[PDB]
Amino acid sequence: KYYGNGVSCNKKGCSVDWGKAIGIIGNNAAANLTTGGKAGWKG
Repeated sequence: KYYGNGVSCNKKGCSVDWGKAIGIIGNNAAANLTTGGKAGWKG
């Protein structure tokens, strides 16, 4: 599985680096708080 935040897993095992992804979410939500931008998301 590949989420897209630095994750790796095929057969041997997984090693999702749960450290950098957290920094990407903080900004993602920050855009919803400021409400200063448009977006055609699914919703």
